[PDB]
Order: sequence, then C-alpha cells, then structure tokens
Amino acid sequence: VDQRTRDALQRSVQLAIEITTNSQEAAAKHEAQRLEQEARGRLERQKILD
Amino acid sequence: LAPRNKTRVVSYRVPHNAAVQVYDYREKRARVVFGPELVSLGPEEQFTVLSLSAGRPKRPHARRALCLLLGPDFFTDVITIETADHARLQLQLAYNWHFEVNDRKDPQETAKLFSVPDFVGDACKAIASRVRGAVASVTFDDFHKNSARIIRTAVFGFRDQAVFPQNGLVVSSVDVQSVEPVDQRTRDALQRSVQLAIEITTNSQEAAAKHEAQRLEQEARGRLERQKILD
Amino acid sequence: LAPRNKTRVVSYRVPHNAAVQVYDYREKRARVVFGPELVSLGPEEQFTVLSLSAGRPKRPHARRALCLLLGPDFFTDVITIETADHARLQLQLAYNWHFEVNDRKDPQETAKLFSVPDFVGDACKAIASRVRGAVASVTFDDFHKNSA
Ligand SMILES: NC(=O)c1ccc[n+]([C@@H]2O[C@H](COP(=O)([O-])OP(=O)(O)OC[C@H]3O[C@@H](n4cnc5c(N)ncnc54)[C@H](O)[C@@H]3O)[C@@H](O)[C@H]2O)c1
Ligand SMILES: NC(=O)c1ccc[n+]([C@@H]2O[C@H](COP(=O)([O-])OP(=O)(O)OC[C@H]3O[C@@H](n4cnc5c(N)ncnc54)[C@H](O)[C@@H]3O)[C@@H](O)[C@H]2O)c1
Repeated sequence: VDQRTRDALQRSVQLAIEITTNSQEAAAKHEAQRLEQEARGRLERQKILD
Repeated sequence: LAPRNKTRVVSYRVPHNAAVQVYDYREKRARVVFGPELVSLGPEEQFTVLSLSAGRPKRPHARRALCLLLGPDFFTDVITIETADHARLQLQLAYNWHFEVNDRKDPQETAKLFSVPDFVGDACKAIASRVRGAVASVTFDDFHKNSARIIRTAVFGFRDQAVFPQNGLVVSSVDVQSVEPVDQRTRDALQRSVQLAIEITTNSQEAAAKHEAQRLEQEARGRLERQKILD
Repeated sequence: LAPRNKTRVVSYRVPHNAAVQVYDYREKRARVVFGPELVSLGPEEQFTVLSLSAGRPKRPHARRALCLLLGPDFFTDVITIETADHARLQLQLAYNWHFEVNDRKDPQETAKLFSVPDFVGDACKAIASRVRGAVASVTFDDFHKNSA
C-alpha cells in the first residue's frame, strides 16, 4: 500500500542488478588473468629454449 | 439498418468450428448445434448469448457473442509479475487453446461447453495466477535466463496440456513474447551491464593480440641472436 | 465499381496452389475445392472468409482473404529479443512454409487446412517465442558469432 516500501524494493532490485554486473566483471577479470599467466609461462619457456 | 420482418422465422448460420445453444421454452428441450449448420429459432426458442473477455489487459464483458468458437485459436494477455528480488516486469503471453468435445451427440458433455459463462477471462486469470505464483519465488537473473522453462512448468504440471475439466477447454501451449521490466532504472542498469560486457570482449581481444605480438617478437629476437652468433 | 447482377450465379476462380471452403447450408454438405478450379456458389452456399496477419511487425487482422494459398511461400517478421547480457537487439527472419495435404479427396484432412483461423500470425508468434526463449540463455558474443 505504501510508496516507501516500493522505493525500498526498487533499491533492492537495483542492488541485485549491480551484484550481477560485478559478478560478470570479476569472472572476466579472472579469465583474463589466467590467460595472461599461461602466455607468460609459454614465453619464458620459449626464451629458455632460444 | 433495415428492420427485420418479425413474422419471418429467425435463422442463424453457425460458422465452421462453432456451436450454439438454444432452449425451446415451450416444448422444454435444449440442444447444441455444431458445425457449419444453419439454426432456425422456433416460435419460443432463444439464443444463449455469451459475454466474453477481450482487450489488451483482458477486461471482462467486452465482447458479446452468439456462437461459441471451439476451434484451435489463441488469446493474448499482458501479465504483470514480480520476482524474488522485487523487480517489477510485465509479460506478453499467448495461449493456444481448443475445446475437446469427445461426443457431439451427447446432451450432457455438449452442454458443458457453455457451462462456464466466460472461458477466456477465466483461463487468462488462472494462468496469470499460476505464472505470478511460480515466478515470485525465483530471482530476476534465473527468470531472465530461463523464462521459457519457468513459464512452461508453471502453466502446466507434471504435462503437455493444461486441461480445464469445467467445460473441456484445454490450453495446449503457451508462447511468451515480451518480458520487459516496468521501471526505467532497471533498464538503465541492464544497459550498463551490456556495455560492460562489450568492454570485456574488446579487452579480451586486445589482450590476445598483445600476447601474440609478444610471442612473435620473442621468436624473432631468438633467431636474430643465433644468427649473430653464427656470423 | 459496376454493381453485380444479384440474379447471376456467383462464381470464383481459385488460383493455382490454392483452396476454398464452402458449406451448402441447405443441403448440409461442406467441400474444399483445390487447384485452379472455378467455384460457383449454390443458392445457399457461402465462402469461408479468412482474416490473416500481415505487416512488418505482423499485426493481426490486416488481410482478409477468400482463398487459402497452400503453395511454397514465405513470410517475414521483425522479432525483438534480449540476450543473457541484457543487450536488446531486433531480428528480421523469413519462414519458408507450405501446406502438406496428403490426400486432397479426404473430407477430414482437407477440412484441417481451415481449422486454424490465422496460420500466419500463429506460426510467427510461435517461432518468435521459441527464438526469444532460446536466445535469452545465450550471451551476446556467442549469439553474434553463431546466430544462424
Ligand atoms: N491458430 C491460430 O493462430 C489462430 C486461430 C484462430 C484465430 N486466431 C487469431 O488470433 C488472434 C489473437 O488476438 P487477441 O487474442 O490479441 O485478440 P482478443 O484478445 O480480442 O481475442 C479474444 C479471444 O477470444 C476468442 N473469441 C473471439 N470470439 C469468440 C467466439 N464467438 N467464441 C469463442 N471464442 C471467441 C478469440 O479466439 C480470441 O483469441 C484472434 O483475433 C484470432 O483471430 C489465431
Ligand atoms: N518461394 C518464394 O520465395 C515465394 C513464393 C511465393 C510468394 N513469395 C512472396 O514473398 C513475399 C514475402 O513478403 P512478406 O511476407 O514480407 O509480406 P506480408 O508479410 O504482407 O505477407 C503475408 C504472408 O501471407 C501469405 N498470404 C498472403 N495471402 C494469402 C492467402 N490468400 N492465403 C494464404 N496465405 C497468404 C503470403 O505468402 C505472405 O508470406 C510475399 O509477398 C510473397 O508474394 C515468395
């Protein structure tokens, strides 16, 4: 019935949206770090062989 | 228009996949006429007028009808629901329906088609209640990525058709068309999310290009050093 | 235009790959006429008028028709869908379709062609619902590289 409860629920849903976006960003960052580490290791081994 | 001749026998042409109900108030006998047949009223018979539901939000008493159409059709309703995260979002569904008349010569089963005064609004409100009940216990993200399965499981059960035994009406399928959040701020947040996803993809491609360039540079440097040693 | 002669037998020329439904309300007998044949109404028969869907977004009740075309055709619709990354993107599809009439002499199977009041809108909305449901669980990049 009250508008203030609706406002609170709107803030809750916006926080949930922010949570989802932050989760996707963290997953992308972790994948990028893994790929960078793999590339660095391969480069170091190739330097040793050279 | 042109006034009818009151002394002429009143007649009506039932369409294909349709039926009418008339009761002979004098001889005390009801009948349901099926198919494309032509129905002529007796001196005391009457037509069972049906007041149904229609409109974008399916308001009641918006379409008076004389014959009941019992062929494969569909009606669409706009359902507003809320998720477990309290995100308000409205739907647009389509309900494929048809009447299952096992025996067209049965005075009891055929009378059941007109038993429900308004099958359209009844079915729409029942399915809307089912969908609203099932969704409210589901978060916004899971519903967004799985709305089809959630809605199909909500409307039906554990089942391919949502049969209504009051009149024989069955809903053989549901087709969700649009799922849009009611509030603009949720749309803005989702736009920011999609822009961040685009940025993620571009950054990934840039990192891959940089790694390949570094590998090629290292290979060239090694070959150059070996050639210098040989020289 | 020029008013028709009401006393003349009403006739219609069904095109190739088309059919009509007429019911003789007096003799109580329906029939579906196929092919390029010419259909003449009896004193009490009527034509089954079909109200179909048409337009760029496929609005309903935009094309009234008298004969049903059952030959290889296609209709196009504009579908707006959303990805798992919440990226809004609209589509333009084309649906190659045709009616499979196993027996043109069967009073039951041939009557099934006119069973659905509007096949165009029904098929368009069903396929749009399928496409929208499948895409929503797919990220934007995977859909972009593999939309087909
Ligand atoms: N197979 C198909 O896809 C198919 C078949 C028939 C009709 N259609 C069309 O799909 C459209 C859906 O539009 P909408 O639902 O947004 O419009 P709407 O909400 O105004 O339609 C109300 C519903 O009531 C039903 N209805 C109307 N008159 C009736 C009668 N005399 N007896 C029994 N039922 C009756 C119709 O089937 C319709 O689905 C309908 O207008 C219909 O013409 C589709
Ligand atoms: N093989 C082919 O590629 C092929 C074959 C026939 C027609 N076409 C043409 O492709 C075009 C596609 O255009 P659109 O879909 O954007 O226009 P649209 O959306 O206005 O077309 C509506 C659809 O309804 C169908 N239709 C029209 N009148 C009909 C009737 N009396 N009975 C049954 N079905 C009927 C048409 O095939 C059309 O695809 C059609 O106009 C058609 O002329 C292509």
